[PDB]
Amino acid sequence: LVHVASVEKGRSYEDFQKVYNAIALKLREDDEYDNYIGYGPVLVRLAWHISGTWDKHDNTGGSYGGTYRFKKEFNDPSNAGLQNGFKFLEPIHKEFPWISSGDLFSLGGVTAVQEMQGPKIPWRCGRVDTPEDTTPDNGRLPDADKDAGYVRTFFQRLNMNDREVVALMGAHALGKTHLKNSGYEGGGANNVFTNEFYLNLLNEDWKLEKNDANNEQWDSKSGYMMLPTDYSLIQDPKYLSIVKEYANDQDKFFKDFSKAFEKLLENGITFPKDAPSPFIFKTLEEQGL
Ligand code: HEM
Repeated sequence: LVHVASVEKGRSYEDFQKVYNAIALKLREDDEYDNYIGYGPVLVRLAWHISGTWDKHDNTGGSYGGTYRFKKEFNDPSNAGLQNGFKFLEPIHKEFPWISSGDLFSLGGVTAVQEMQGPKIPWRCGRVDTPEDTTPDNGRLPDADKDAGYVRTFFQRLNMNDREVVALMGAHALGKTHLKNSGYEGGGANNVFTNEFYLNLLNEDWKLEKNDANNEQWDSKSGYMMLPTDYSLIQDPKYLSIVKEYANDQDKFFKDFSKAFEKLLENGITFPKDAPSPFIFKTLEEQGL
């Protein structure tokens, strides 16, 4: 399968900056969501889940087709809770009906990262909605109750290496788990993008406990939690080295996350040689808005 990026007709940087701005303004406005976390984290998770269905072997899944809009994918047990992100984006899509679904979902993630003070993430337009029969089956997103070997193997399907995996997982500085969604009991949440996932891993006194859904998770007295797959990053010696690197270099983490997240959001897409360069959107703050 080949998915060729096709620019929404006549659109350019300014059009997409307007969409970015609408998302960013709504992120600022709707501040009460999820006990005042806001919609930032769920939008990042949405962008990842619509991308993380990709399979490098046959180019099925991925962000291109915007298939999360279809019931099979929308109702994936792995996507429980993301409906909130979709509902957030609905009025945005209504205001800008010309943007494709894949472009909107991925741009939501970029906007959220940047507005939460994370790194700039270059972003490319041109995802094109594909039909319902192109929706990937459930079961392509990762389990959280597994070890480092599982994580490593899983991410090979997305063409991610050890550094890319550890960098991407840094997004777990954001938001929280919700028992009703995933069977994991949320701890201290955050809506500012930093390298504190790695600092928490290395510095907290972690205890392996069972939550009210009878699943194991790692908890600290300070009120933080880690999934078994999160904690696996300090159990595996190769992942541990990289965790230490990012814990000690905020800029390096930002740069590596930016590259890995763009790659994740672009997997499966063929960009014509004369396609526009990636866009780097200004934050509301940078615009004085
Ligand atoms: C082994 C890989 C991963 C596993 C097993 C995993 C699992 C989970 C689980 C179980 C939750 C809780 C969902 C809920 O209860 O609402 C969660 C939340 C989240 N995940 Fe991951 N995740 C992984 C990788 C990633 C990646 C690569 C990203 C983005 C780069 C990401 C971004 C997020 C964000 C931002 C949240 C917070 C959502 C919210 O607060 O509503 N995760 N993850």
